Amino acid sequence: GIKVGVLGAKGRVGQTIVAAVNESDDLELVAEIGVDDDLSLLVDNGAEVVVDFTTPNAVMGNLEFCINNGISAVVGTTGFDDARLEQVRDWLEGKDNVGVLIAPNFAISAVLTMVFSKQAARFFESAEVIELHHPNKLDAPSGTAIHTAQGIAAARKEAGMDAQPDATEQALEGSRGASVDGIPVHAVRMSGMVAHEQVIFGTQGQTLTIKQDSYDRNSFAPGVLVGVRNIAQHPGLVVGLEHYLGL
Amino acid sequence: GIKVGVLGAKGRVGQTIVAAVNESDDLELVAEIGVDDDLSLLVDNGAEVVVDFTTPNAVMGNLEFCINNGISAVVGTTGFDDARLEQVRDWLEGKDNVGVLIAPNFAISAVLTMVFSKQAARFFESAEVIELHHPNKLDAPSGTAIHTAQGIAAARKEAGMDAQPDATEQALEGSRGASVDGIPVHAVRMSGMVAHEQVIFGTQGQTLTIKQDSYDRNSFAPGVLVGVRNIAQHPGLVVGLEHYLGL
Amino acid sequence: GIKVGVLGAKGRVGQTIVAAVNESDDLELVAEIGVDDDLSLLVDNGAEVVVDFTTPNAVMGNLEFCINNGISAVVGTTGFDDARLEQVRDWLEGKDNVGVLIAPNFAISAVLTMVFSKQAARFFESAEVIELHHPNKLDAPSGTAIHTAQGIAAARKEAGMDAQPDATEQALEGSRGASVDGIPVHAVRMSGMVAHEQVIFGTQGQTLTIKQDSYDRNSFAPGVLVGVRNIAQHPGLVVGLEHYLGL
Amino acid sequence: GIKVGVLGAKGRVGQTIVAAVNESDDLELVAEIGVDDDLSLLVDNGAEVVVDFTTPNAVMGNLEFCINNGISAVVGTTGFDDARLEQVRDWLEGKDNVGVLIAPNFAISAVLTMVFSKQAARFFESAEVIELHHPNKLDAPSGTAIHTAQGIAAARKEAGMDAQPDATEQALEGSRGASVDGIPVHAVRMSGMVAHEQVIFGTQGQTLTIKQDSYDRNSFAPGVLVGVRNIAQHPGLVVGLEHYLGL
Ligand SMILES: NC(=O)c1ccc[n+]([C@@H]2O[C@H](COP(=O)([O-])OP(=O)(O)OC[C@H]3O[C@@H](n4cnc5c(N)ncnc54)[C@H](OP(=O)(O)O)[C@@H]3O)[C@@H](O)[C@H]2O)c1
Ligand SMILES: NC(=O)c1ccc[n+]([C@@H]2O[C@H](COP(=O)([O-])OP(=O)(O)OC[C@H]3O[C@@H](n4cnc5c(N)ncnc54)[C@H](OP(=O)(O)O)[C@@H]3O)[C@@H](O)[C@H]2O)c1
Ligand SMILES: NC(=O)c1ccc[n+]([C@@H]2O[C@H](COP(=O)([O-])OP(=O)(O)OC[C@H]3O[C@@H](n4cnc5c(N)ncnc54)[C@H](OP(=O)(O)O)[C@@H]3O)[C@@H](O)[C@H]2O)c1
Ligand SMILES: NC(=O)c1ccc[n+]([C@@H]2O[C@H](COP(=O)([O-])OP(=O)(O)OC[C@H]3O[C@@H](n4cnc5c(N)ncnc54)[C@H](OP(=O)(O)O)[C@@H]3O)[C@@H](O)[C@H]2O)c1
Repeated sequence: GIKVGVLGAKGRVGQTIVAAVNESDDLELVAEIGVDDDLSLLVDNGAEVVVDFTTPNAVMGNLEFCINNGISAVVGTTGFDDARLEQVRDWLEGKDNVGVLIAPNFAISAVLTMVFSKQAARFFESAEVIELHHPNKLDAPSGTAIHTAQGIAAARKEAGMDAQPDATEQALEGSRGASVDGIPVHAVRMSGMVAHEQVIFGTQGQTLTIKQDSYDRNSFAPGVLVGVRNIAQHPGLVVGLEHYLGL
Repeated sequence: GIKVGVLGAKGRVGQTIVAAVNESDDLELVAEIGVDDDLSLLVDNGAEVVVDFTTPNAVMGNLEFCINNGISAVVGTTGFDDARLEQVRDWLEGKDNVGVLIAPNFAISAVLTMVFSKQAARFFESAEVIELHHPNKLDAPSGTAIHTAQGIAAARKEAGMDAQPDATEQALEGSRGASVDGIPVHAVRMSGMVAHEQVIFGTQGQTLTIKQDSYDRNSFAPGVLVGVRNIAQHPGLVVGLEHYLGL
Repeated sequence: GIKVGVLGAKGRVGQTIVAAVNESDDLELVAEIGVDDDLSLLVDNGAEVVVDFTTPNAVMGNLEFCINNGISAVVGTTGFDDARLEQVRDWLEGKDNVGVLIAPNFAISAVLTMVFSKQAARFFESAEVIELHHPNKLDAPSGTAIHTAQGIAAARKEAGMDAQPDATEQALEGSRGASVDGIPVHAVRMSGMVAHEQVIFGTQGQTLTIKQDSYDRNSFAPGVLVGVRNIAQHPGLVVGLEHYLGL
Repeated sequence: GIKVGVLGAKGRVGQTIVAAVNESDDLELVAEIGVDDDLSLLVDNGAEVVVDFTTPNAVMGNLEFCINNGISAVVGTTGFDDARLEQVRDWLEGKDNVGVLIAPNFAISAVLTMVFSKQAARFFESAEVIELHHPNKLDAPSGTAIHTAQGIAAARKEAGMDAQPDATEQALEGSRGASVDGIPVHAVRMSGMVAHEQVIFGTQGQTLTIKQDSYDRNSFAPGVLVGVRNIAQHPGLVVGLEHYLGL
């Protein structure tokens, strides 16, 4: 008895959420809204939480409906700049029984990787990020690797640390990665692979590495279920799955 | 200007602490007590924190001296059962300017590995620990791997989770590791290696792995310096380096 | 202009071979035989090599047809005990223009892993095999890990080596893996994973590890194309993809 | 009863060879020549193989002596350009009982890594090299990583392969490594680490990785003992430890 609706129920990601919800013991799928269905269906079937993987063009309207009918929302749809977040916050004002989670990344293991990398960064002199993807990826490095590096660098700055140890004299071009706020980032492009990351931290005598591996590109359901299960404790707007992790 | 003394200054680990202290910018080595030197030296030279890597036979006396002369202490020496911890706590009663840290493990990367493994364990169905050591190691699995497994299992229990997914019918003896509170633990014994650990967590579509690697057996100084630097914020007795990590 | 037929063209594996053949520049798909089609189609369309992923019940008949019409064959279908191999060898007697490759494993990376593990084993004192699979796998350890261990052990015996270094006193049950001809084998069962193997070899100061990773269970086409491309240099029966690798 | 002399017996590497020889069962240390000892000692004590880790200034004289007294030689000393190799070959002419091995790298695991990388390269579309070292290393990438990349690229060219798959549009500077004959090479500089390499190969559905790890910088003895043990089967000059591996 969490009654759950899914917007974008027939999309690439939405299907996996319908499946996940059907497998669970505690969640009941009361509505599957695709592009042509009225949202009033969520009201009728008494949805309490909704999960949204739709489009940037649809999501603000739908979200406004949900919030205005008292339904909490777990939103994976992208496109949320500051102005849009300010819009969601404005709608939520004075509504203590409604929560919204906007998570630009729902891959629970990518998220824990960023969280743990930030916590570790205080304690090690050296930090590098290696990212590996299928060779059709256009952008290098990946957005996740850029974010991870920026998080480490902000952690290091907050702890007042030095920039890092390195005796390299005239490294060849490219050998030392892309420098992102002082953190080397290396991007590997490899047939057979999907999406992977390694953060390697180093200090006297030892290292710590945090590795993230996706064996396929449609594994958002564990993160989304963390959202659905916990949103009743997070009234108002929360941005980022990390804030639901209880860390 | 943290004036620091080292007890066991000539021992295997103590030397590395003397070195580390000498390299630093903020810590001044005012005393190096070996087995035949009076501890009053710490009083004379105005030691404020002491670091102890001595023996279980020496440490209680020395610690009692330090605490009774108002010197805080960072203790790596082993042998601290409950009764001994109760003794240290009794001595510290009503002494708001004295801190003691007793850390059964000062390898900052082993410690962060246990901490992060506990935090991650809520979120993944599968969890296994692989530990790898030089082949002269007597005990298998390692104490660190046992502790890590017990921490994961306590985390899982606290989150009310199931025991883990596995369709294995009549696994061969030994193939699935040693079960430690329900967590498989595999011990590899390998020439060339030192001490290494991997915690692998798994859920739909993805994994997270935390790897610890020691490239040699005398890398306790980063953890100990975390102790020395922070003990002024931890009056009383703290047991475990994790509690100094600000997590 | 290698004209290629595929038997089992509509099966799980056969489809991937049809696809691969269609993508190539040098191979022309002249026939796709499923269960209800006459094999004479291969003769009509002038097939020169055939690829077989069918069933153990079909394969001997089909293969006999191919060989008797002078068509060479790359066979992935399983079920080939000694008596069946002796049957294939008997049919091939005195037929210098016909080749058959029977490969119990067509995953080019699993095969190179076994080959390289055998070659390395002479030179290292320590050798262990770690295998990791999705947690629905029934058998532990995997057949590939068993074969890999047996290959290492045969290599070691051939080089007259000792059994391996290890100071372990009363290891806990299961901690040291399943012993397979003296090689420890550890099986990890992990949500998110597919099929992976690591062979770790160790000696003074160093290790060598060979890792195999499958990101999905339908990646036999690279190996099969090695077969199709090279079978014209391997008249007669060859068993095992390794013998086509030019090593 | 292989009587063995060591030139440079008191040097960093020579000591480890003296140790190794003393531990063995089959080799007898009959001479330890340092800088001030006559080489005639090798003749007196009936040395049959000599191991040389000295200096580029000493080695040609010493080697000429050894060869002219019929003693075979396993030479790790560096400095051997073509002209010097031509000199060694000239001295060895018509001397069927004398062998010399000049090995620019004696780390058995680095060598097997290059050998296996060359053999694998025919079969995979994607190939990258990641190298990791202590952060005092001056040069990036490492010489071993450069050599490994050049070997892969020569293998690929010999097999007539394409250059590699990659959809990357305007990668950031440095993100894709240093291109070495078309093979990406990434150099990581990390406190705690020693010297490590990974060659990652990729094709549809799968990868193969070969990892080399040194846990300390003085692990040449296994390779050198391969030399000493086998040199009696390699009369004349051989350059490179790989040629002694029986591959
Ligand atoms: N971690 C993350 O946060 C994460 C991960 C993956 C994807 N995403 C984002 O999630 C969104 C969906 O991605 P996807 O890969 O699932 O795309 P998709 O397969 O295109 O699915 C979008 C679905 O929403 C439906 N839709 C459009 N307007 C709608 C409306 N008003 N009400 C209900 N359904 C509507 C679509 O139907 P029509 O075809 O008729 O429009 C389609 O089934 C994208 O913005 C993507 O960027 C986020
Ligand atoms: N992570 C950890 O918390 C961690 C890590 C490593 C080691 N340890 C522990 O730390 C302790 C030391 O280990 P180690 O490897 O450094 O051993 P060690 O090399 O034997 O050093 C012990 C040193 O303490 C000296 N000593 C003995 N009694 C003393 C006294 N009353 N005052 C001052 N010095 C005294 C010894 O001198 P003498 O030879 O005259 O006795 C020796 O130099 C051990 O208990 C070990 O178990 C803990
Ligand atoms: N590395 C390896 O060597 C490797 C890897 C994977 C699989 N295999 C083996 O390859 C075989 C096929 O596996 P799979 O997963 O592709 O199984 P599958 O999906 O069942 O495919 C078998 C196909 O063969 C067809 N078939 C049956 N009899 C036939 C005939 N006389 N002529 C032509 N087609 C016929 C089947 O049609 P019907 O449904 O009408 O029978 C079906 O399309 C199995 O033996 C499996 O063990 C080997
Ligand atoms: N894989 C490889 O092939 C590999 C690996 C490591 C090192 N190396 C090379 O091996 C060589 C030695 O390196 P290392 O680190 O051992 O250097 P090292 O510690 O300087 O040792 C050189 C030794 O040779 C002695 N020596 C000099 N001239 C001699 C002579 N005529 N006869 C006998 N001994 C003599 C030196 O004594 P003095 O101090 O009096 O000169 C010293 O003990 C270097 O060229 C290094 O580049 C190669």
